[PDB]
Amino acid sequence: SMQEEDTFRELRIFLRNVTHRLAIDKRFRVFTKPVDPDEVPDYVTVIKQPMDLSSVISKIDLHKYLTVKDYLRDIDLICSNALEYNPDRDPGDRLIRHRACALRDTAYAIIKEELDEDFEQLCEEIQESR
Ligand SMILES: COC(=O)c1cc(N)cc(-c2c(C)noc2C)c1
Ligand SMILES: [Cl-]
Repeated sequence: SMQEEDTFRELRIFLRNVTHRLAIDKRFRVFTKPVDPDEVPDYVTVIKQPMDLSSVISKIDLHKYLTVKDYLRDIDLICSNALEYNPDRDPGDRLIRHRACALRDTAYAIIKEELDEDFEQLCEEIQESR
């Protein structure tokens, strides 16, 4: 219905705002664009599903997220990819892992504070009905 399309449009608006707030945070700069193959050529061979915040914005706009849970799966993938690819003890790896965990935790905390659980539930029920 038009009511349902309005619900998904509101979801997109909400997700874009959250993603923008993550993307402008200087700690998360490394997650704002895909990893550069020129710089890291083995990335695309090791990490099977690359994800970054620009790709997340693209996916919102393509209506790929019908629930906050679908969205958080991609935030989680940004984080898990960084933990997997940078697992070492050295400071460079430890810094990126800390930032990756912060990205994930920040996204979850924004959603916890600002998403009404009944709004998420409605999205889930519309999605499940399709
Ligand atoms: C576009 O992404 C970057 O600018 C960038 C920069 C650094 N220093 C590391 C990484 C990176 C990520 C994210 N995951 O593994 C590496 C290496 C990406
Ligand atoms: Cl830095």
